[PDB]
Amino acid sequence: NNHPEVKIKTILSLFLNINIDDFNMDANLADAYDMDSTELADLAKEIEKEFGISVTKSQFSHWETGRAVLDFVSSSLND
Repeated sequence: NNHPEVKIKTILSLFLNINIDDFNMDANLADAYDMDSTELADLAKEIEKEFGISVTKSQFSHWETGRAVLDFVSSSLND
């Protein structure tokens, strides 16, 4: 539940096959890391598994950057 930035940075780095200290949390995922629709859906399934939360397609469509994923997950865990 705590240090959620480091966990999300780690998850996104592993998912996108990027070195952890090369990952930019404020970069557009589609532009910086060539994220497509299929991958974003797959990322959501990993987030669901790793944190034990639910994610609709409407919710994860707004995951434009790593920071959007972080802030969604943080508020989802507070609920």
